[PDB]
Amino acid sequence: TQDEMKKAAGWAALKYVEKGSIVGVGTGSTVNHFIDALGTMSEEIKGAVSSSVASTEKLEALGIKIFDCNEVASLDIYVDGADEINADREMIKGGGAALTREKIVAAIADKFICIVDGTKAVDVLGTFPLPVEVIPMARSYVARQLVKLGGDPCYREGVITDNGNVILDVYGMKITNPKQLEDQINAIPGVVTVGLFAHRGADVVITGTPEGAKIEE
Amino acid sequence: TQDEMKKAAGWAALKYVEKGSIVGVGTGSTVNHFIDALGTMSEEIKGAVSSSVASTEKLEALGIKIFDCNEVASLDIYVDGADEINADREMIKGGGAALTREKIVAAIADKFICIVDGTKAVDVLGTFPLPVEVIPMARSYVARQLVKLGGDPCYREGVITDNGNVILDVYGMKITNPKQLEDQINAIPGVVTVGLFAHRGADVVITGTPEGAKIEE
Ligand SMILES: O=C(CO)[C@H](O)[C@H](O)COP(=O)(O)O
Ligand SMILES: O=C(CO)[C@H](O)[C@H](O)COP(=O)(O)O
Repeated sequence: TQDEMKKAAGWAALKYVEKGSIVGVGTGSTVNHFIDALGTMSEEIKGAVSSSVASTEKLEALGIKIFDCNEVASLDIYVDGADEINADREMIKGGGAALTREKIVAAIADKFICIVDGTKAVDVLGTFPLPVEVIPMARSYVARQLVKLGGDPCYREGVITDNGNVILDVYGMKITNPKQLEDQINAIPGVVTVGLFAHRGADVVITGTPEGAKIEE
Repeated sequence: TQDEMKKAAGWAALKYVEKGSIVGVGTGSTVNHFIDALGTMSEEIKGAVSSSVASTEKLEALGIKIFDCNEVASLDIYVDGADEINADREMIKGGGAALTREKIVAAIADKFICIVDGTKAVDVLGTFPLPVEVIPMARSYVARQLVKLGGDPCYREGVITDNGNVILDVYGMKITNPKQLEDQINAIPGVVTVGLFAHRGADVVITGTPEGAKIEE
């Protein structure tokens, strides 16, 4: 879209931030704008948990206390973007962000508020390549296993995750049963995290639009 | 029980080694006797893939070439001990070994040869604590989910894995559906690897008995 639909979206999420709460925050241009609105009410927020280095440092600057996951038993909400989202509110995530961090913070939060522009909604997950984080000694193993499942895995070379794992971006899948494929990939030895958020998906999906931001609760 | 028994199981495994092959080798006292056996055949095999730092050293001193998992497309056999093993040949492993390492070599290998003394076979898995490797930031969350599954997770403090992950040793479970439980744990965000070898269990079980090795196939 334009930076303004993203921004319309990001600011519409501020309405789920209640007083005295600790806010799950994700990462991305759309969440950027959400962090901008969150700063306008820093005084009635206990603080935040972020799955992103950029967001954390931005929350800090704004004087928002940062929590770690092990300090909390739950989050009320986690606000975050998606790579793709289907009509069942299942998503591909982690293409351009810390996949493992996201999926953990999302797991701990009660409500997932997905904030997105017009380009993320799809009927069938998979045109956007699915990321899988992989123990490096297992990389060729996992790739073979992803092939068998009807993917074409491409090793994201020259980079690792903060933990030192590698990433395979899997192309060419027609992910008609995301919950199944999550299970299948999660069961391959050497898999760390898969970027299918199917068992746990979006709860509220906010889309940026020319005029304003449509909310699907 | 006795090392004589462990020794008996270890040497009994030599029989499964093909001239010219690259052998999957595991860890432990029983495995060391197998490494002894492999030695008497050094100049005749191609090399070994090891799941163990101590086993790697031992193979090297026999002049056996070390291959990494990324270097092979498969392994013929993987010979390894287990912490517990049921009548369905499903195993708890990783208790005092490189959990993730073992599960990956085990996945890549065609036949898993489990060498044990009399003390490893159990009726129901779970008296020995189930090791789960966990992303640090996920530890409390994953612990809370394992409790929901009927376990009492105990954080193995002072140590991390190679990967820099932590270990939860999970006591108190009656693991009467190992395939199911491995599915449930594998699907908790923040889990890296669980010490249930259930979907891929042992193909051959060698037990050292008071009356020689005994082979269950
Ligand atoms: O890569 C994904 C998560 O890793 C997301 O789609 C992205 O990080 C955030 O969305 P956007 O930049 O479109 O607002
Ligand atoms: O591969 C290791 C996993 O914990 C162990 O060494 C194996 O389970 C046990 O065999 P042994 O009783 O001789 O050590």
